[PDB]
Amino acid sequence: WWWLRKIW
Repeated sequence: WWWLRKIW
């Protein structure tokens, strides 16, 4: 994804 790594 993108929000996953950003949130993580």
